[PDB]
Amino acid sequence: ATLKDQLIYNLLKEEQTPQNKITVVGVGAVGMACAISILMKDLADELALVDVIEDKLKGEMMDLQHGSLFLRTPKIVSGKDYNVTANSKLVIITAGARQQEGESRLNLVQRNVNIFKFIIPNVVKYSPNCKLLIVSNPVDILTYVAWKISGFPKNRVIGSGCNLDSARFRYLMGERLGVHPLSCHGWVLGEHGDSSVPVWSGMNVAGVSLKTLHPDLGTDKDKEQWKEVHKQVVESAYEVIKLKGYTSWAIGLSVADLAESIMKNLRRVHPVSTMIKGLYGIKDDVFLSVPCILGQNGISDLVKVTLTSEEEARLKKSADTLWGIQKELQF
Amino acid sequence: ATLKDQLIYNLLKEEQTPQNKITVVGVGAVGMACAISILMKDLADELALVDVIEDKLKGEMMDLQHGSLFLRTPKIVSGKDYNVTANSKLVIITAGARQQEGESRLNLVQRNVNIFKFIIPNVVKYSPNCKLLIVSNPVDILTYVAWKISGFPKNRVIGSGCNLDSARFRYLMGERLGVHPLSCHGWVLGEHGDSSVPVWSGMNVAGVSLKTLHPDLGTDKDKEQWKEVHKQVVESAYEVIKLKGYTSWAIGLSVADLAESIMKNLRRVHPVSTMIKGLYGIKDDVFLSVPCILGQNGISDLVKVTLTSEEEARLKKSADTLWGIQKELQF
Amino acid sequence: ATLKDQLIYNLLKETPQNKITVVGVGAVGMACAISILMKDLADELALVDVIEDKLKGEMMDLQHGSLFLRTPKIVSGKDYNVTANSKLVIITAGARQQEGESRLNLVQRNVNIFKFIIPNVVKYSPNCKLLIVSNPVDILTYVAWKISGFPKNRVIGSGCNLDSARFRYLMGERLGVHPLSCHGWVLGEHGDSSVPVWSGMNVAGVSLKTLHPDLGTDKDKEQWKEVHKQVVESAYEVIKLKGYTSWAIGLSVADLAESIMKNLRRVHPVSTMIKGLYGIKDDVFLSVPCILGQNGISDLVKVTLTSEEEARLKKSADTLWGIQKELQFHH
Amino acid sequence: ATLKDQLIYNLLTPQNKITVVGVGAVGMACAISILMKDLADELALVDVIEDKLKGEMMDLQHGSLFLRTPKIVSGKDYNVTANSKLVIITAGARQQEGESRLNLVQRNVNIFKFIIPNVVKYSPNCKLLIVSNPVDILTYVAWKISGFPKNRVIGSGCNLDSARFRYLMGERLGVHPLSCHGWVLGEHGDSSVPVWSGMNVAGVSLKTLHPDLGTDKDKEQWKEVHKQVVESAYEVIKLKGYTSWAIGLSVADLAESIMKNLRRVHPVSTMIKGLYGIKDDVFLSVPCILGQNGISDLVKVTLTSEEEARLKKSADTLWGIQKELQF
Ligand SMILES: NS(=O)(=O)c1ccc(Cc2c(-c3ccc(F)c(-c4ccc(Oc5[nH]nnc5C(=O)O)cc4)c3)nn(-c3nc(C(=O)O)cs3)c2CC2CC2)cc1F
Ligand SMILES: NS(=O)(=O)c1ccc(Cc2c(-c3ccc(F)c(-c4ccc(Oc5[nH]nnc5C(=O)O)cc4)c3)nn(-c3nc(C(=O)O)cs3)c2CC2CC2)cc1F
Ligand SMILES: NS(=O)(=O)c1ccc(Cc2c(-c3ccc(F)c(-c4ccc(Oc5[nH]nnc5C(=O)O)cc4)c3)nn(-c3nc(C(=O)O)cs3)c2CC2CC2)cc1F
Ligand SMILES: NS(=O)(=O)c1ccc(Cc2c(-c3ccc(F)c(-c4ccc(Oc5[nH]nnc5C(=O)O)cc4)c3)nn(-c3nc(C(=O)O)cs3)c2CC2CC2)cc1F
Ligand SMILES: NC(=O)C1=CN([C@@H]2O[C@H](COP(=O)(O)OP(=O)(O)OC[C@H]3O[C@@H](n4cnc5c(N)ncnc54)[C@H](O)[C@@H]3O)[C@@H](O)[C@H]2O)C=CC1
Ligand SMILES: NC(=O)C1=CN([C@@H]2O[C@H](COP(=O)(O)OP(=O)(O)OC[C@H]3O[C@@H](n4cnc5c(N)ncnc54)[C@H](O)[C@@H]3O)[C@@H](O)[C@H]2O)C=CC1
Ligand SMILES: NC(=O)C1=CN([C@@H]2O[C@H](COP(=O)(O)OP(=O)(O)OC[C@H]3O[C@@H](n4cnc5c(N)ncnc54)[C@H](O)[C@@H]3O)[C@@H](O)[C@H]2O)C=CC1
Ligand SMILES: NC(=O)C1=CN([C@@H]2O[C@H](COP(=O)(O)OP(=O)(O)OC[C@H]3O[C@@H](n4cnc5c(N)ncnc54)[C@H](O)[C@@H]3O)[C@@H](O)[C@H]2O)C=CC1
Repeated sequence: ATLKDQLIYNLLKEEQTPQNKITVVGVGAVGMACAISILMKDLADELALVDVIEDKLKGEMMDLQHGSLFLRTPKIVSGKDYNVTANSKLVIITAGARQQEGESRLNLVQRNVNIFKFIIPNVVKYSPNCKLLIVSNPVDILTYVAWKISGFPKNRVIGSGCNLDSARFRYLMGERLGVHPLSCHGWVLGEHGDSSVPVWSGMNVAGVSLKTLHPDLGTDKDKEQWKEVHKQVVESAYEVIKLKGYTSWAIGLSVADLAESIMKNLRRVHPVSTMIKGLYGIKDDVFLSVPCILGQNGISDLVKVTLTSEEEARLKKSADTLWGIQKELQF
Repeated sequence: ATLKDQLIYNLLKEEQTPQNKITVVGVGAVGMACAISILMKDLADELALVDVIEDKLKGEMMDLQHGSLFLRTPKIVSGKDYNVTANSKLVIITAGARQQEGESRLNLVQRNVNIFKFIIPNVVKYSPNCKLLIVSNPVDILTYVAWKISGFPKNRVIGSGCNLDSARFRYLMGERLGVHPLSCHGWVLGEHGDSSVPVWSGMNVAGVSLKTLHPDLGTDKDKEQWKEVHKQVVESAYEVIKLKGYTSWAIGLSVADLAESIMKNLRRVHPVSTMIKGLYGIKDDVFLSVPCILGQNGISDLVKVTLTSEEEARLKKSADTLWGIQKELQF
Repeated sequence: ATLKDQLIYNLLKETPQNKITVVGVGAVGMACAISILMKDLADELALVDVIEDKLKGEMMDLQHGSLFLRTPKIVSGKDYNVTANSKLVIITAGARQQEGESRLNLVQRNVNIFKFIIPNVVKYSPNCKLLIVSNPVDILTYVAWKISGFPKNRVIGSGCNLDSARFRYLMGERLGVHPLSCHGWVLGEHGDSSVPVWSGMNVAGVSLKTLHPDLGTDKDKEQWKEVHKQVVESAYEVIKLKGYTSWAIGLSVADLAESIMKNLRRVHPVSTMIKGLYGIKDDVFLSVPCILGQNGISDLVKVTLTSEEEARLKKSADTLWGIQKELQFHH
Repeated sequence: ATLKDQLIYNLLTPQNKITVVGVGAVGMACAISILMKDLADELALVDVIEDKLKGEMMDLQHGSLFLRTPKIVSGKDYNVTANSKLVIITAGARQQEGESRLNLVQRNVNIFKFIIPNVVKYSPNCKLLIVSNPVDILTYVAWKISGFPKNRVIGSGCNLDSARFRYLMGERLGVHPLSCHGWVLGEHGDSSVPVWSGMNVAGVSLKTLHPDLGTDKDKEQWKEVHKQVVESAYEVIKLKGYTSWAIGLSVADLAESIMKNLRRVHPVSTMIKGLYGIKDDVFLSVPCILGQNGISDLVKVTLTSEEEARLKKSADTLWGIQKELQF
């Protein structure tokens, strides 16, 4: 007989479903940073990669496979066909179009909508019960798009949203105070990037309100210019894009953090993009980052943060802008 | 007073030495994969990045820094100046030239020698007691080069060598047997890549010699073609390079594995590139992969593998070829 | 409304996906529990015992450490409804040896405990894997198989996984090498009658037996037999010194659990139904190297034994069948 | 030659050493938690009971295959503790029937009289992490006997009390304790102070949403959460005879911040003379920044008059006991 059969007596032919499967759709720098972070945190018994670029897809799958000795994730698979994604608990969408010279920003969005038109129904056919974690920008709009196309309930369609913006805020806060970001608390809500809202009232170390110690916190009067911390949350992202061409490491770690809460049913609170119609006087179908409880059914609950009238007004304006763009999209 | 001073009462000024510092020189795909793997395994209290490309360097450092909330490595620093590398326990060189159109292979090696001429003396000035882990290709030759330029004792100059080749071997072994690579034992020794030597006599699951069960193992008459496993160790590396343009994830994980043994003083046995003059009838100053015991002083010991005359001959030929190339290099 | 309802908007009313039960919260069960919690192998840990105060106190002590763990549900009770939907159920329950009590009486008392435990485990987790730790472990694994009616893939004894770990510790002390890099198998019975397979002892795939043919014989000037004597004697020594063993078995069980819960297909020396091998004709469980994954034991490795090694297993099988015939329970 | 020499050609101080003094249930829970978090390259155990000590060391050693801590040693001689970055004291006397509580304290002082100078001789630069009860008093005792600066003498303090608070908070809100923020300060156990003003999820003040929070009028009885912080500890002691797992995990958390220089903020017991109107040499839990030099910095928490009053009373009570102790 074969060497395998001389060495190994088989007890069962059984094939068996994967119990903790994650799919990443889009194997650019962002998708692969999600993949390595997820592999290094042991969140999956099976990792499936999907892309349209066959060579990049196969090469990334093989490079990870060659590291199997150093991992505890026993099955890594890839393909263009969504049958490789079957029975995923969680499917992370990092797929996007590359901006072309001589193209409007609405056209870039529409091109990402058309990608979602192909991706989302295929994901749903093979993993009807999965949670969808949307990373692709524009992330708040494309989370809406994935919800509409999927027909999933809102608990199972999640945008990565302000989880990274909040992590940057805490890094910068930590540098100012000489304290680890874990111990520096502070929330950025609403839109990912330029229009994000820093909730100054929630900024604390050891439950000590910085706003209470320093009432000028987050105003133009402020002698220490704490507003510059939130400006750097937006600008440092543009800075990394200008300096290396894209961001990967921080978003990959952020997504692995959301994946951890979902796969282990932790019910930790993260600022992610959820369907917010009914709150802060928003009457339209838009996704914005508020603090949500993440577990095995996706978003089970969200935290109603006490905002100032000004903070409430910024979210209403964001909802108006997002509904305006959403009405102009073709499904 | 300032918000910091209202919130935080300082007890002590002077900030001491880092106790578990790692430097990565070269922030390409390989250096950054080493960095993320090291960060995700908590092997360092301080990670220093060095490159010549200031924008890429700063951008990569900032991208990692933005992830600090998700890591347990409190200090991430970068610069062109080697003062940022001061007091490193371990310094990983992933710095290399990009092959030019029309450039000869000897010229590419000499250009990497000239990079080492700048890097190594600067590394030594700021971390005179560090272990050097050489990753840059050609890795066996450049480990020799780093030893000569550094003046370090041979215990503290290590090539990543066949640790990755051995991991690929075990991956492929595992696919054939339906067994995790951790439980599939097999050694690839000598040169990294094309001229690596599979030691068929050491291939085992649970201490059961595959060679003893199947004496044709690793010969041309073999009906199961086990030689194809070692062919794929070389060919799969070229395949990933063809498919994505380079390899990163597997080498990053391999280097983090060596770093773990060194930083934690594990005295695990790894196939790494060490100065092998005096063994297997090699009379020249060459570095080849044999199984070494790795700990806090680098290579303390090496394992004397019983080789066939053919296996011994392949290492002698590798030593001759490496000494031939080495005497043609200019310091 | 309530503080909860002012703070949190609920989206959905709330099954565990990765549940582990430990039956018996003695020193052994609790060492298994802390090891499992510290390796993040479960989303739910259930504890069962007959001593309600000890059980509740241990559950509460673990719960109070929740902040430092990533296992969001810890539950206990004497009622097996708390064990419902376990992937894996670890039996560490046992009677305390009395002065003057016969060996057969101790075994029968543990059989009577299994008479209550096993059918209750099966009712609430009909698809679980059973990991039997309670001594005598090879006999009680047989007992659990017969009472459960489970197929043999889903009934596993911890067996010689600990004996093999002790062997490698001792091997490592003699060679100055980490136990991870010291390979050596103890098979057959847990404890006194265990068989060291000298032929499989290797570092880096180098046979110690081939280098030193006296290895494991009485002629041996270095007395390597003393390594296997210490595998048995060091266990008795720890029992004499602290009254019991806990930490090593806890870590060993967490290692098996890791392979099962993550479907790793790593090879461990565990106790499996071995009728049909090495000329054994009776229904006995002995430790051979098994492939562990999500369906329990999928495959065995057929180790090449000497006639002497084969004879020791046959004698063990005869002794175990002799004791098994004298036990009272229904299948 | 020997098999070792046939197999291995030889070519050629611990960097991250932790000592645990006292190998009861508490010391060994600290040890397993530290081993399972990879915080040490060397673990040293010390006790006075030589057989228990040797047995515990051997049991851990037998698990080496499953660990990444390559050297585990024990002995009654403090030479095994040489060059420790961190030394955790879980050593203590067992309460005797009819023995007074001041006598139990003095007996623990006499144990520290032997332990602390030996620890200092072999690891003059170590951080001392004091766990033994009464923890705030015995931290003072270790500081006085050691002559160490206050940055390098740390009590485990309210790190565990704060973890219990967050567990209970989490059960009430259906949220992971990681995401439930709340601080217990001052004395470990009975006289601990819950800072209601800092209780938050996602930076949302529970006090602001529900101003009765932590008053007796409160219809939801949130004070019961802090009552359970104290009572649940007594409950575990009544049910299993002692606590081990939660304190072990808590100490591993402090050790992680110290060994990796994280500068995370923990409620640990530090020398508080000069702060919150305390005028005596006493150790109480306030939020401290922990790193490779021990406590580098304190967070100055804004307390209510009532919270401030509880700490000042604790300082008075602790100084009263401390002036009656014999060195
Ligand atoms: N709330 S929202 O969904 O609508 C939304 C709007 C805009 C952005 C900006 C944006 C884009 C992004 C890409 C593609 C796009 F097409 C758009 C976009 C921009 C503007 C749009 O609306 C219009 N602009 N001009 N005309 C229009 C219109 O359609 O009317 C639409 C899309 C943004 N990516 N991206 C990245 N972030 C990172 C990181 O590391 O944090 C790396 S990249 C960022 C954030 C930037 C770093 C700070 C992120 C968001 F989530
Ligand atoms: N023992 S050695 O140090 O001398 C040595 C020789 C050759 C190589 C081949 C090589 C090179 C490599 C790069 C740059 C170079 F300049 C050379 C090289 C080739 C030939 C050289 O010298 C000559 N020999 N005979 N004539 C000549 C000549 O000078 O023309 C010198 C350098 C190789 N990279 N590289 C990579 N590996 C990976 C991965 O994932 O495993 C990704 S890339 C590989 C391995 C191959 C993919 C499998 C790896 C080695 F380690
Ligand atoms: N293959 S087998 O199932 O039959 C079997 C037999 C004997 C033992 C011995 C044994 C027992 C043990 C307890 C209670 C028992 F009742 C028995 C037992 C053994 C054999 C019996 O056989 C008989 N029944 N009736 N007559 C006989 C007879 O002897 O002829 C009955 C009870 C063992 N515990 N135990 C522990 N190990 C550790 C540790 O850390 O390694 C901690 S404790 C050990 C191992 C010893 C330290 C090295 C472990 C085994 F797995
Ligand atoms: N801040 S302090 O240093 O002064 C101090 C005082 C009292 C205690 C109480 C205490 C003791 C403890 C043991 C021995 C003792 F001797 C004392 C003690 C009590 C009162 C004393 O003072 C007096 N005795 N008689 N009169 C007086 C006086 O007031 O003058 C002295 C010692 C407590 N252990 N212990 C444990 N905790 C746990 C756990 O998991 O949390 C497990 S055990 C606990 C905490 C309680 C379970 C919740 C913990 C502390 F930190
Ligand atoms: N949410 C956040 O905070 C952040 C989001 N991002 C977003 O992540 C996305 C990806 O960024 P990068 O990886 O750098 O981009 P990239 O362009 O490198 O990769 C996107 C990938 O999507 C693939 N793709 C396109 N159409 C596809 C289809 N139909 N099916 C499958 N795959 C398809 C492409 O082939 C490509 O590999 C972008 O939208 C980016 O803005 C980036 C950083 C942070
Ligand atoms: N030993 C092994 O098993 C493997 C080794 N490698 C080697 O790793 C090296 C890097 O690979 P990639 O990341 O793909 O290359 P890359 O070309 O993307 O990056 C190398 C980096 O070195 C930098 N550099 C050049 N001169 C420098 C100097 N004087 N000081 C500091 N930095 C300097 C460059 O700026 C560049 O960022 C290559 O030599 C490659 O062959 C890669 C695969 C496996
Ligand atoms: N397989 C191995 O390598 C090893 C096995 N062991 C075995 O582990 C077992 C436990 O060891 P220790 O924890 O030291 O024992 P222990 O006597 O301290 O605790 C055993 C626990 O079983 C509980 N128990 C008894 N009847 C029960 C029932 N009907 N349902 C549920 N729980 C029940 C007891 O109440 C007790 O809490 C022993 O049989 C021992 O021989 C221990 C060492 C190594
Ligand atoms: N700070 C906190 O939050 C908590 C503190 N603890 C404290 O932990 C301590 C230990 O608790 P257990 O392990 O249950 O106690 P235990 O009495 O079982 O163990 C204490 C050990 O100290 C040893 N010891 C006594 N004198 C010694 C000396 N001169 N040198 C070295 N070792 C010596 C004893 O031999 C014994 O093994 C107690 O003080 C307890 O109150 C307990 C839980 C929580």
